[PDB]
Amino acid sequence: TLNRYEKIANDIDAIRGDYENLSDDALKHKTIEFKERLEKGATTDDLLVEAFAVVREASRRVTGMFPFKVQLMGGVALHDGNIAEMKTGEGKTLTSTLPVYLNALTGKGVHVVTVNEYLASRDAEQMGKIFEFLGLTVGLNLNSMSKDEKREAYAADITYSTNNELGFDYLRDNMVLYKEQMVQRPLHFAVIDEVDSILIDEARTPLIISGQAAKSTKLYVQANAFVRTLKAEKDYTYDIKTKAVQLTEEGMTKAEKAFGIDNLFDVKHVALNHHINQALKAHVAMQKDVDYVVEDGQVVIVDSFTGRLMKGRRYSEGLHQAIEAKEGLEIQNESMTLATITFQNYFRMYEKLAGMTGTAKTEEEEFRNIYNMQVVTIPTNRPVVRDDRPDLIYRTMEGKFKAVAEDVAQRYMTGQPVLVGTVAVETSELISKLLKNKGIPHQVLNAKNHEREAQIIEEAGQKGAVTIATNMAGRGTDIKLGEGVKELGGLAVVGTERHESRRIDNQLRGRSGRQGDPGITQFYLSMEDELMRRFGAERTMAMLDRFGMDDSTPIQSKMVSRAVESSQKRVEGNNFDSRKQLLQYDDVLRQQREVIYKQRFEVIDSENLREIVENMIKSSLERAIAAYTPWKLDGLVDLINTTYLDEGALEKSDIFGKEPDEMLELIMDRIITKYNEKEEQFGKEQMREFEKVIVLRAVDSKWMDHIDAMDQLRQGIHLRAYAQTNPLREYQMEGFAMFEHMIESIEDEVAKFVMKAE
Ligand SMILES: Nc1ncnc2c1ncn2[C@@H]1O[C@H](COP(=O)(O)OP(=O)(O)O)[C@@H](O)[C@H]1O
Ligand SMILES: [Mg+2]
Repeated sequence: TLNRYEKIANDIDAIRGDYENLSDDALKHKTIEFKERLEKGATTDDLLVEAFAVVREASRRVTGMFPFKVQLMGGVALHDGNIAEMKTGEGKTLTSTLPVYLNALTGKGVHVVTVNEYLASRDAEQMGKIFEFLGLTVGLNLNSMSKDEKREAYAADITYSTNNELGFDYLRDNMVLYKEQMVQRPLHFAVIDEVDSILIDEARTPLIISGQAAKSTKLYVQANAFVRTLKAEKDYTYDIKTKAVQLTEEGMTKAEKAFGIDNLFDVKHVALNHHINQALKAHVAMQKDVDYVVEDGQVVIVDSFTGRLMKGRRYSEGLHQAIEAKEGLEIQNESMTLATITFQNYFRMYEKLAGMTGTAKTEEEEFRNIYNMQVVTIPTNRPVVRDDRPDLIYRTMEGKFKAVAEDVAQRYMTGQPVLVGTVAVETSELISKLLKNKGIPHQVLNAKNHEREAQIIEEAGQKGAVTIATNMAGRGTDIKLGEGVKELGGLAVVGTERHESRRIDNQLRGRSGRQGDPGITQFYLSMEDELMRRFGAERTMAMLDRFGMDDSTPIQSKMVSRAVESSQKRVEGNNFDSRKQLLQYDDVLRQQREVIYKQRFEVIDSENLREIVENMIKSSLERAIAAYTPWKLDGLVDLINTTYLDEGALEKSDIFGKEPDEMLELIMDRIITKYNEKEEQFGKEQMREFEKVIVLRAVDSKWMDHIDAMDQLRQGIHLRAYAQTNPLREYQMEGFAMFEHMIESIEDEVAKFVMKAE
């Protein structure tokens, strides 16, 4: 009858007497024991049962908490590299402590990660005490800390950190000038609290490191000036199929003549082409004083309604600057990206991955597809008696909010604590105001000060408490019921709307009814709601409209509530399909980053840089030979003198009559002797430094240009097929060629500089 996780739970509960009656020292020793056993054969799995019991016993002694059996089940699923779905209040923090210890024994490190520094720091100091008791070191990585400090934190057996810091740290480690400046060790094991926020909602969120130089605007003015000379039908068309303004065949020929290009679509010209396309979208697609407006010397997006009158927001993909160039305004600069990674791409590098959260089931497929991780749903310790009521539907938001306030006021008069969840600050203010008019004391949490938020939330289950929380403000702080609150029905949770994703709704819902407590949840919606403007959602509302529904006769039916849930499943499914497709595109740059980072590390880790540099030189020399050896017009000889050697070093006299590979051996042998002489004049150690500064400069600067070009390639890929074949293959192929071209640039730059400078 009993399953794998239940069995192991019992195993650990059976041998509890074995650790129950040990002094602290004999108990702490178990850590040394386990280690001795590991290094001489035993696998981490072999020890799970005992190690878990040790932690289990140690927590009771330092915290007073003794992990429940469900917490033991969750612990196993985490060890297995899966996702433990454990409802809010099941004690995920203490639960994580089991697999973290086990997986830290081999001394390879474990990153424990959350959404903000308040939480990482709270959990570190609280769970740290258990680990330090077991003779383990615990580090805390924070944004305000120095390199040396970060290095120490990462050198601990266990490291707590935010996901942002881990990602930034990793990027900076790939920008260093010496190996020793790195702060991270290899990525061993990450256990991710709030795993759905981090691995799903932020899956594609890019972390970026910018340079301090301003991106040049030359291309913007060049493109703008070329576009002005264009003629309206001779040179361009609004393509119905692609929904865009494109150059005609004549326009491309004209652009190719105007600059010095053979083929405008060639990958080496992606930037030129894209700027031209934007300046073309800005000049004939964006009507001035219609699409946008100019305030002073700035440009503002109207937006339909405008709705956005003077928003501070701007158009993406260089479109904004293309308009500024058109409008003769100042081109507002943006710094260049030196390094980038998304969280999906970052966490995919760990040897092992695990995660825990209250809400993962609705994303089961997403975790499997993207991360190849199972969602293991762990039973609650106590039955869930919380009453989750079908949605209430109103005709107008005005009506909905009025009902929300009245609900809150009623529950307040009884003393029953109330938690109100909203999706936006403006809604929060709106509800708060309504409550002030009724004379109802309450607190507002606008997701700003995490530390203050947790203090308020700690108190939100006391008699007479009323708390308004915008977007899961104060997440990660359990809300306990005060004296006599059980008797009052527990925490009442009112949601003032539903998110596009049901998962986010469930997070709010789960804040009530913890550890078997009674409680009630109720969501409110209206015809005018944003979510209620969808395909299958709006139809239902349209009918209720015709039926004769009123703000004074809200609908509350199982059918309609299910219609809402189903419509959210459908939308989730669309989002998941888009995410799937975006991921495949992301993978092209992801793989290129891995190849170039490995090559860059090779450079700073290299015993002698000679071999790496020589190969670059030769590889580059071979391309010079081929370009002249399709009688042969050398040509090549003259070029060689100004690139790898000295004036008149090579000879016309050698011109020649030899097989090309023969020439390579001969010319490379001449290069090697010149190189040898340079090294002798520099001294070898000073030659290494010199080569290193050159190679890293070549790599760092061509990588930066490449990120910029790849981004432009992607933004405009829908114009490079050939619709409606799928552009993914076109992007992969062009991405591949552009990367090769980048590698070739790096090689040429290095070769020229070490040979010809200084
Ligand atoms: N085995 C246990 N015995 C008693 N209390 C526990 C146990 N495990 C966790 N708790 C407490 O229950 C509350 C829930 O903790 P937390 O880990 O934040 O829950 P969540 O799983 O929602 O993150 C905390 O106050 C924690 O100290
Ligand atoms: Mg937690």
